Amino acid sequence: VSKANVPKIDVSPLFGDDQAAKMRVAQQIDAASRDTGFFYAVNHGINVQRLSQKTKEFHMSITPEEKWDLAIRAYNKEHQDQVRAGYYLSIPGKKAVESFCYLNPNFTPDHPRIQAKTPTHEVNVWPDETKHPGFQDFAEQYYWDVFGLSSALLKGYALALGKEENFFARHFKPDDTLASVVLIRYPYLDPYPEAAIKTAADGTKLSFEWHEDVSLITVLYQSNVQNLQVETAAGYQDIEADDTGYLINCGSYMAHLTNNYYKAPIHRVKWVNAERQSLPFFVNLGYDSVIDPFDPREPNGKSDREPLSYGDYLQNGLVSLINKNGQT
Ligand SMILES: CC1(C)S[C@@H]2[C@H](NC(=O)CCC[C@H](N)C(=O)O)C(=O)N2[C@H]1C(=O)O
Ligand SMILES: [Fe+3]
Repeated sequence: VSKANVPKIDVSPLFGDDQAAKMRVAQQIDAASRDTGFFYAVNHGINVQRLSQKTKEFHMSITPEEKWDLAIRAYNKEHQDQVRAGYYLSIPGKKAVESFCYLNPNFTPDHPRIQAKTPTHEVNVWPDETKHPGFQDFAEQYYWDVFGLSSALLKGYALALGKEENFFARHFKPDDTLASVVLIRYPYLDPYPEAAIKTAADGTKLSFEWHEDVSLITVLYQSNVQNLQVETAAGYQDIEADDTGYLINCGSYMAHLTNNYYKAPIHRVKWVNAERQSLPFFVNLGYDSVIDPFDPREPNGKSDREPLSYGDYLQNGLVSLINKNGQT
């Protein structure tokens, strides 16, 4: 098993006004997106140590009672409005992973998409403030911190594709973004149940089988335990861990709109018996967002691919990933 080339890219110019320096970042994004599909964003300005510490405190103090109270409908039939946001329970002896997903904090009963009951929009559910002091405040602020990083990364991606820097980011707005944060706990277990370990075709023991991300891009923090692998023509390659940076990759919406020029890399999760964290931010656009596809390989840039509304893409995509990879 070889090692994936995952370059560290200083993205700090994307927050500034030095346009040539932005173009040099964009070139690095282009190169990584055309190679393995992954890079590490460094000098991102987010306190990822606090993120890991607050997430750990939550994961390790939430009780079985609180997990039922917050559970998505896959685990609690009383919560039919919770398809996305809420707690995803572990099943001791069967399913090791557990997680907590939340959406746009601006999705409230006042929001017209909530009033209209549009699919993929939900009001976040939260534990008791007194039992989890500061957790909701931290989690909402983290959403906006990583939103700000993601907006800048989208400027880099736009420039990399020869577009104006707001080509993607203009569709990424606090008032309607369908972006999500997921706080995933992968536990240490002794004994680790074999029922929670899948075996790949090539013999590798996995926690999560191959998939493409349902996103425009994915902005991922992981603790310092190597686990991820990216598929290449020569087979799967290990992505080295870095708990100070963000692992960035394109999702299938980006592959669609670039005519596969920037592929959505196929990746999977090796089984590792180690307590660790996987904290993705899925950069999703608004429900009605449509980006006209193009092909940077053709002089005219023309693509035959149909424009796709993001909301319908996201609804279809999240159902599909459950069916193939299983309920997480
Ligand atoms: C490889 C990943 C980072 S991505 C992969 C997998 N992804 C998902 O389940 C999509 C979650 C979507 C979310 N509930 C929403 O409504 O927006 C997961 O979890 N996996 C992570 C993992 O196992 O670390
Ligand atoms: Fe993924």
